[PDB]
Amino acid sequence: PLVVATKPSSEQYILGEILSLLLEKHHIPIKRAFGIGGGTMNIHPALIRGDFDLYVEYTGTAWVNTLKNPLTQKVDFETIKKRYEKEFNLLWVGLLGFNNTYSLAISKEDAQKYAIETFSDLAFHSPNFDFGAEFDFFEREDAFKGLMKAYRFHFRSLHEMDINLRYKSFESHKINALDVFTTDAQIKELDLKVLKDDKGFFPNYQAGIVIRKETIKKYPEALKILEKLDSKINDETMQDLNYQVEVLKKSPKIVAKDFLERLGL
Ligand SMILES: C[N+](C)(C)[C@@H](Cc1c[nH]c(=S)[nH]1)C(=O)O
Repeated sequence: PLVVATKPSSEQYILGEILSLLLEKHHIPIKRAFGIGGGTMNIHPALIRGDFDLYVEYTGTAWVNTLKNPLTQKVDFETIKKRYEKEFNLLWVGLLGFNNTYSLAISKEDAQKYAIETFSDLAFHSPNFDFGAEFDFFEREDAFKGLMKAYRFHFRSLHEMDINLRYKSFESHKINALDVFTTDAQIKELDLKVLKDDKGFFPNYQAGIVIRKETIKKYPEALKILEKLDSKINDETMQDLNYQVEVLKKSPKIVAKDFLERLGL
């Protein structure tokens, strides 16, 4: 059977269940390998070697982490696809239609207190903030290392935690500034102030299905099926599905089932 992997986020579970249910509807055998610790850093090699068959990746993450390209070049999907096929024998099916990129968030009270609107504002007052993020945020060149080269933050403290504990650390006041994702249900849930990336540091993170070319060779129907999801999930749809899971307490499975029904797939 085809093994569908995801990163350990609610959004990735929704996408994984959408892929798994869609393939199961076409009688393709599926095994779920959800919430792989470390995300891409462990998904990418397992995909290359064949432990996994497909997952949903973001363009800018492949651009920096796997393709070894500099952030001085604009992320280019056609380049990503060509190099993935030539060097990795991997196929980007397409783009789902939405872009979940990095941002920075603080409490709205702190934003008003310190006149913080932009990333540079946060850096300017950073000695008054305890910043927290997931482990990989301090390792990827497109995350904290680049933010430090571009903005030179001097946070009072740094806290590394499991990716699913960040907002909880913010709620407990262990940290009072953190990295967020633009489609996170918790941005609205906690009424956070998301800062403006005034130097345009973070690239494009459009979500798309990455699948082994061997799997498409064995199952052309899987490619034909998965292309029906192309451009069917814009930013608002991803944000609402995540809201349905994290706020309305629906399971990722039920959210994916309802979405596929809505699409008529
Ligand atoms: C989707 N995203 C915002 C572009 C990040 C999120 C993420 C990074 N690492 C893990 S784990 N999750 C990514 O996958 O690079």
